[PDB]
Amino acid sequence: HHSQDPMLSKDIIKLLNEQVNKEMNSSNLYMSMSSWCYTHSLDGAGLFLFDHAAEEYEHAKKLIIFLNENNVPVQLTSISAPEHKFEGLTQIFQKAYEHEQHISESINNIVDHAIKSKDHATFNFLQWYVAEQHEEEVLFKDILDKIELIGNENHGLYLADQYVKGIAKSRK
Amino acid sequence: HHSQDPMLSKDIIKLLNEQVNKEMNSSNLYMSMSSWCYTHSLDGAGLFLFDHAAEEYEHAKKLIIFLNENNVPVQLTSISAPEHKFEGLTQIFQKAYEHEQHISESINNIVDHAIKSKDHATFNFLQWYVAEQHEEEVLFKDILDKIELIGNENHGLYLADQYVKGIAKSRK
Amino acid sequence: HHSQDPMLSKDIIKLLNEQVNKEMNSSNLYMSMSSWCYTHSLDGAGLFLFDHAAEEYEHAKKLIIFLNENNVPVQLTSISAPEHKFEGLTQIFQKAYEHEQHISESINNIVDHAIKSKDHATFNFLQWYVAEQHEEEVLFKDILDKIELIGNENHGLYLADQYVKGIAKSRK
Amino acid sequence: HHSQDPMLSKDIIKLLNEQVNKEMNSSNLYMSMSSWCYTHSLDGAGLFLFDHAAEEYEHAKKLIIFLNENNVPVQLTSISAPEHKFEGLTQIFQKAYEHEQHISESINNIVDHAIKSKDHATFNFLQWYVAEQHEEEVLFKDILDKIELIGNENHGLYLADQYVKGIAKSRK
Amino acid sequence: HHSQDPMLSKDIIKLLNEQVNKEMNSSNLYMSMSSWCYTHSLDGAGLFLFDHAAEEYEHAKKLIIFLNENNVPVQLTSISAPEHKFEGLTQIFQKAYEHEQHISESINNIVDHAIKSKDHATFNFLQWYVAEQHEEEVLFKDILDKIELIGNENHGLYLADQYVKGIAKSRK
Amino acid sequence: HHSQDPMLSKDIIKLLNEQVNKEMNSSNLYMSMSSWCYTHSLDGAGLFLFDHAAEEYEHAKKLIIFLNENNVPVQLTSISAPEHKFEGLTQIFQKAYEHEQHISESINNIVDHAIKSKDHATFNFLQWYVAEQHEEEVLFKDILDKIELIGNENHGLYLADQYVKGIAKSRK
Ligand SMILES: [Fe+3]
Ligand SMILES: [Fe+3]
Ligand SMILES: [Fe+3]
Ligand SMILES: [Fe+3]
Ligand SMILES: [Fe+3]
Ligand SMILES: [Fe+3]
Ligand SMILES: [Fe+3]
Ligand SMILES: [Fe+3]
Ligand SMILES: [Fe+3]
Ligand SMILES: [Fe+3]
Ligand SMILES: [Fe+3]
Ligand SMILES: [Fe+3]
Ligand SMILES: [Fe+3]
Repeated sequence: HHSQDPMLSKDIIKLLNEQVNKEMNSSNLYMSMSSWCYTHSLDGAGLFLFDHAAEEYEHAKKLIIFLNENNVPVQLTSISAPEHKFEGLTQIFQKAYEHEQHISESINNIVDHAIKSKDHATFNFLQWYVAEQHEEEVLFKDILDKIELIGNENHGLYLADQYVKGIAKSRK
Repeated sequence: HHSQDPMLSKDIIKLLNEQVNKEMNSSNLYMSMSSWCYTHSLDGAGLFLFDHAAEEYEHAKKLIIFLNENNVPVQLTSISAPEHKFEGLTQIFQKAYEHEQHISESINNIVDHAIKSKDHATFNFLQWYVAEQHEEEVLFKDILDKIELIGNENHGLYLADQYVKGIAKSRK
Repeated sequence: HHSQDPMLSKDIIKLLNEQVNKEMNSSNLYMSMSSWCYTHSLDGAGLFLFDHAAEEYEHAKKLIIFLNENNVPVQLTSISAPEHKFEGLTQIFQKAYEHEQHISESINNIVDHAIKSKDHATFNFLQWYVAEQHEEEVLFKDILDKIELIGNENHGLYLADQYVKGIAKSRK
Repeated sequence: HHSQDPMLSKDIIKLLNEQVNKEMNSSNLYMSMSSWCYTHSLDGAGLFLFDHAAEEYEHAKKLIIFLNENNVPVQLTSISAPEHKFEGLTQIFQKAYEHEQHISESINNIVDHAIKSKDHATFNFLQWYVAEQHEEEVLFKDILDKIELIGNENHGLYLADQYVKGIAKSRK
Repeated sequence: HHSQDPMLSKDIIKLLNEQVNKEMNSSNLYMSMSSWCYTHSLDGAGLFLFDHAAEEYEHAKKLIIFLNENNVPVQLTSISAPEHKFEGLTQIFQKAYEHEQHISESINNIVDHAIKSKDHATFNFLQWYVAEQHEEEVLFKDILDKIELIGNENHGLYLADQYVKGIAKSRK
Repeated sequence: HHSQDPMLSKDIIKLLNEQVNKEMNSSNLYMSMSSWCYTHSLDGAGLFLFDHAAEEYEHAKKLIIFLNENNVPVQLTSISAPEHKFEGLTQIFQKAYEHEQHISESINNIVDHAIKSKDHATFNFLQWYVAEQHEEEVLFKDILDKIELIGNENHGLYLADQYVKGIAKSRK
C-alpha cells in the first residue's frame, strides 16, 4: 500500500531529527549531573537535575510526535555518553548553564530555518518550545547566580543545596 | 566533606546499571519501530509502540531513583542507534515479543542474584518491575497472537492496526 | 494460524496444573464436610465450611487465569469423590487443619521451584496465594483450638458451633 | 443428639444430587474448552467460556444450599477428566450448545418429577434455575448462529472471537 | 485441653524471637540517643530519634503479633542497657547509621533462612519489614550525609538540628 | 555550648527514671503473659494482655517526654527477662492484679514526694497517670472477680476468655 510522503522539507527533517537527539542527550547529561550531586550529599541539586532531565526527555517526545504526524521518519542515531566527572556544584551549574545556552541557540537555528523556507506550520509548532526553553535558560542563570552569591565556604554548599531543593519542590 | 559509600554490592550495582542502559536502548528501539508504523499508515501500532517506548524510559527512571537513594553512581553509557528498517507489522511484533522475552530474562537474572547475595532490599524493590514486565510480555504475546490470527490478506493490516489502536487507547 | 508457545517451563506447568486440581479436590472435600455438619444440626460449621469450599474454588480460578494468560493448557484431571462419612465436629476440623497444612506445603514447594528455576513472574504472582493460604491455615488452627478448649460435654457442641457461626458471618 | 430427617423424597434427593454433579462436570468441561480457546489465540471465546464455567459452579452451589436447608446429604461423586482435545471454534460451540440442551432436558426432568410427586417447594425453588438455564441455552444458540454466519475463512475466526469477546464483557 | 503446636520451625522461631529482642533494644538505644540530644540543646534530633525509637517498638509489636498467630511462644530475655555516653551529634548519627546497617543485615539473614527452609508464609510476612527497614536505613544515611556536609563549626550544630527537626515534623 | 541544668530535683529525677524502667519491665511481663494465653488457646486474654502491654509502654514514653522537656537525662537500664511459665488463666490474672496494685503504690509514692518537695509541676503532670492507673487497677480487679465467678469447670475457661475478649475489643 502507498503511504503519503513526508510533509516537511529535507532540511527541516534533518534539523528536527538532530533536535530529538540533542534533547535525549540532554536528559542523560542531567541524569549524570544529578547522580554526581546525589552521591556527594547534594540531594537538593540531585532532585532538581533529575526532574529537569525528565523534562528534557518530554521535549524529545513532543518533537517525535510532531515528526510522526507529518509522516517524517524518526531516524535515531546513538545518544552520546554524558560527561560524568565533575569538580563540584558550581562547576556543574556553570556547565549546565552553558549547555542551556547551546540548546537555546539550536532552537533559534531551527526557527530561523523555518522562516527562510516559509515553513510556518513548523514555526508555529515550535513556539511552546521556544517559550519553555527560555524559561529553562533563565532558571539555570538564576540558580548559577545564587550558587555564586552563596559560595562554597562556611556551610555554603548546604545553603545552596537547600535553595535548589526549594526550587525543585516548587516546580512540582 | 565525606559522603557515605554505596549501599549496594559491586555485582548488584553492575547489574542495575546495565539494566538502566538496557531500558534506554529498548526505549529508542521502540521509538524506531513506532516511527516505521506511523510512516507506513499504521498509526494504531505507531501509537501503541510510542507509548510503550515512553513506559520503558519510565522504568529506567525508577531504576535510577533506586540507585540515587542507595548512593550508587549511575553509569550512563552511549545508547545504541536502533534498527531503522523493518519488513512489516508482523516482523515488528515478532521482534518486539522476542525482545520482551529477553528483558524478562534479564530481570529474572537480577532478582536471582539478589537472592544469592541476600540483598533483600533490592529483591523487594524489584517486585513492581517483575510484575509490570510480566504484564508487558503477556501483552506483546497477545498482540502477536492476534496479528497472526488476522493475517495480512485483503484488509488484514487495517484490522490488526485498529485492534492495536484499541489496546493503546484503553491503556491510557 | 500460529499461536505462541507456553510462557512457563514444563516443571512449573506441571506443578501449577496439579495445584488447580488440588484446589478443586479441596472444594469438594469442604462441601462434603459442610453437608455433614448441616445434617447433624451444626449449621454454624456448615456455613463456615461451605464458604471455605467456595473460596478454594476461587483460588483454582485465579490459578487457571494465570495459566491462560501464559498460553499454558489447563489440564483438569480425574479426582476421587470426597470422603462423606465423619465421626464428629472435632474430627472434621482435625482433618481440615491437617489438610490445610498439606496445601500450605504444596504451595511452598511451587514457590521454591520458582526460585530454583528463576521464574520470578510466577514467584511474584503466587504471593497473594501464599498470604491467603497462611491466613486460612491460621484460621483452621484457631477454630480447632477453640473446639478443643470448649469440648463435647453438655452444650459443648452448641457453643462450638455458635463460635464458628460467628466467624463465618464476620468473614462475609 | 437427634437431627431431623431429610425433608425431600428419595427420588428428588437422587435427582438433585445428580444435578449438582452435572453442574460440577459442566464447569470442568467449560474450563477445558476455555483453555483450548486461550491457547489457540481465541481469547474472546476463552473469556466467555471461563466466565460460563464459573456460572455453572454458582448453580451447583445454589443447589447445594437447597439440599443443606432441607437436611439432605450432599453426595458428590468422582470427577472424570473433561475432554481436552477439540477441532476448532465451531466444534467447541456445537458441542457446547448440545451440552446446554442436555442440561435443559435434565432440569425439565427434575421439575416434572417434582410435579408428579407433588413436591411444590422443590418446583418453586427450581424456577430461577429453569429461567437462567433457558437464557444460557438461547445464548449458546445465538453464539453458534453467529459463528456459522461469519465462517472461518478470510479473518472469520478473528471476527467471531471479537463478537464473543463483546458478549463476554457485556455480561460482566 | 490440647493446643496446637507452633506453626513455624525451631530455627525460624529462634530468629524471630531474637529479632523481637533486637527491635526492643533498638527502641531503647534510640531513646538514649534522643535524651542525649534533648539535654544538649538539640531538640530537633531529640524529636527525630524519639519518634524513630517509637517506630522500632512498633516493629517489635508486629513481630510479636506474627508469633502469636502462629502459636509460637514469645520467650523474651533481657533487653540490654543502651549505650548512653556520646561525643556529639555526628557520632550519634554515625553510630545510628552503623546500627541500622546491622539491623538490615539481621533481617536479610531471617529472609534468607526462610527461603532455605521453604517457609514462604514467613518470607511473605517479612516483606513490609524489609521495605520499611530499607527506607529507615536510607533515611539515616541521608541525615548522616547532611550532618557531615554541614559540620559543627559556625552555627553548624544549629543548622543540622533544624534540618533534622524539619524531617521529624514531615514524617508525622 | 552551655545547655541548661535539669529542671527537677535529684530525688524526683531518681523516682521518675525508676518509674520509666518499671513500666518497661511491666510491658514485657504482660507480653509474656499474653503469649502464654495465645499458646494455650486463650486468644481473648492474649489480646487483652498484649494491648495492655502496649499501653504500659505508652506510659513509659509519656514519662520520657516529661524528662526530656525538663532537660533531665533518661537513665535506661537493662530490662528484666519476664517470667515465662504460668499455671493458668486465674494465676495470670491474680499475678497481674497484684502487680497493678504495686504499680499504683509506686505512683502514689512519686506524687507524695512531689508534694513534700513542693514540686507542683510534677504533681500536676502526674495526674493523668494517677487517673489512668486507677482505671487499669479497677479493670484488673473486675476481670479477676469475673474469672473467679465463672471458674474453670466444664466450659469455664472458654466463657472467661470470651468475656475478656469482649473487654479487649470494647477498649479499642
Ligand atoms: Fe532546556
Ligand atoms: Fe530544552
Ligand atoms: Fe518491557
Ligand atoms: Fe521493561
Ligand atoms: Fe473484512
Ligand atoms: Fe486453603
Ligand atoms: Fe488454599
Ligand atoms: Fe447451563
Ligand atoms: Fe446450568
Ligand atoms: Fe530500623
Ligand atoms: Fe527496624
Ligand atoms: Fe498499669
Ligand atoms: Fe501503669
